[PDB]
Amino acid sequence: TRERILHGLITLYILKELVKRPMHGYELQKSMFETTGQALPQGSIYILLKTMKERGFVISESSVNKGQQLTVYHITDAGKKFLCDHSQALQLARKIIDDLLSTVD
Amino acid sequence: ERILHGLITLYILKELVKRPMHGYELQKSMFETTGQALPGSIYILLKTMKERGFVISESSVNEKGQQLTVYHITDAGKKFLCDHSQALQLARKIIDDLLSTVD
Amino acid sequence: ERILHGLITLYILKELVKRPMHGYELQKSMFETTGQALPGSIYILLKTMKERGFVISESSVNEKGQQLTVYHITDAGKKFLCDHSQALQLARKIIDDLLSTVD
Amino acid sequence: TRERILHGLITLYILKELVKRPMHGYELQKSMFETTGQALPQGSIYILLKTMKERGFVISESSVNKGQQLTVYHITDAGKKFLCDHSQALQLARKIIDDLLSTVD
Ligand SMILES: [Cl-]
Ligand SMILES: [Cl-]
Ligand SMILES: [Cl-]
Ligand SMILES: [Cl-]
Repeated sequence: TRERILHGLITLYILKELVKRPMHGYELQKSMFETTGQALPQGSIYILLKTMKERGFVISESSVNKGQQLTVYHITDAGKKFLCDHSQALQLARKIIDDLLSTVD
Repeated sequence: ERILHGLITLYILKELVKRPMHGYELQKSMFETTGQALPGSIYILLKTMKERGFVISESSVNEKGQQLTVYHITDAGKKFLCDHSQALQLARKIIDDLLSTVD
Repeated sequence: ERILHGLITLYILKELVKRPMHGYELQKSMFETTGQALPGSIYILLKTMKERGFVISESSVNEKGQQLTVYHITDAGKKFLCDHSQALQLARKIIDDLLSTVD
Repeated sequence: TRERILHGLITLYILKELVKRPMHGYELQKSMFETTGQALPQGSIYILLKTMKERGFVISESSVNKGQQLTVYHITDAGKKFLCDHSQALQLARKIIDDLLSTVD
């Protein structure tokens, strides 16, 4: 998440998931894992979400249960626009990545 | 109450088929459905269910570094729920009778 | 099954409010209502109910000089049945949910 | 039941009860008891019912449970006629009984 291209892509993935329905962080973390076979480090999902909230892409809503915080994330209309805008050149991206991949262990 | 205990167990199982859930969520959805609000009762039932091999749980860290629990249905649990279809149908019949005729 | 056991107990109580009955009659009326036909199960439940102070029984000689048993509800039994009204309503809600959504 | 006037009256009572719904013997025995405060001797109800069946006033239907006989009695149309016929002078009967009663301990 600490690399720009990846940070961008993960943002998009989140956004796309949230279009489906609002989600907890743990759900986003799990789906991503299941989709790609790769797990984000503990707590890292929430840092990205924080950023997205700051950016205006997501709104959070928190409950408290033992006095623990249960937060669900919601995509904004702006977040939907960003997703839309930034998903237009994904085919080209994939082609480029493939090429690059042929050069990397 | 034995009747409600059984029914609530099944409701939880049905919820967990949908997707894994926190306790709090189960509690909330139930009240949505029931207008009914349960006394740590939920957690107690969940423990029993885990004892029975129907549910499993794992910890998940949250935004504040707090360890939250998420519950999952097992295959055993699924079958158990599935197995109770006819029992549910019968139960419905009895309740209808009761509600219509208790005098 | 805990759910059905409770429900059948209540059904019996409701029947006995109507008038005292033989076991066989309870068995028959249930199948009418349930299309459901119980395994000496009826007698077993009735014994428990008597243990609980909900039902009493007496012997009655028949046409052949055979001693038949007739079951009666007590006041305790009546209250017990009455007391379960809200539990029944809730149960109905849960069942409806289950039946509509189990997937 | 071993006295004519009483045997007649009890017959009528049975008939009247059966007009309500079919009944077991034990039910007839109980209702009578509750109504009058007086209990027929054991088994005696069934002897009277036998007679009524023979007379065409009642039809019986038996089940078996432990292999015991469970019988329900049903009034016939003839039984209903007899009831009707024989219940027309009951007021006069009551007046006479009252008078008689004034002479008996
Ligand atoms: Cl919005
Ligand atoms: Cl929780
Ligand atoms: Cl019986
Ligand atoms: Cl007839």
